[PDB]
Amino acid sequence: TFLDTIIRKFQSRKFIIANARVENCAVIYCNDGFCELCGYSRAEVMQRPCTCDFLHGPRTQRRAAAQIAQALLGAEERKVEIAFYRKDGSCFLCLVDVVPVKNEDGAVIMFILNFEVVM
Repeated sequence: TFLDTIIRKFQSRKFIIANARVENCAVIYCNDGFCELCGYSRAEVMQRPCTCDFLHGPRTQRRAAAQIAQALLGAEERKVEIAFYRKDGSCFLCLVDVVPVKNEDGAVIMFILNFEVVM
């Protein structure tokens, strides 16, 4: 469990960790700050694609979602601003920070995604 080593990254941080070795980059961890941010519980978040489609609503731009998808096929850190929706229906502007995690060979094996509310 080196995932716990990564989990060590955990001040009001809101992030998820994704398994890049399955086709949809399923969520294999989400911290309490993230669940609290979006109003969904850990159980409602786990195993979903890390694109967080479940946070999509009317104001979510196709283009911003597309940037995140492209990032998840790359190997560089990327920052995308996107409109997300909490479980209660409220919309928050979000800066998503996609961070690739690599192995000794330099292959991407995970992503960490951090989320920050934007004004």
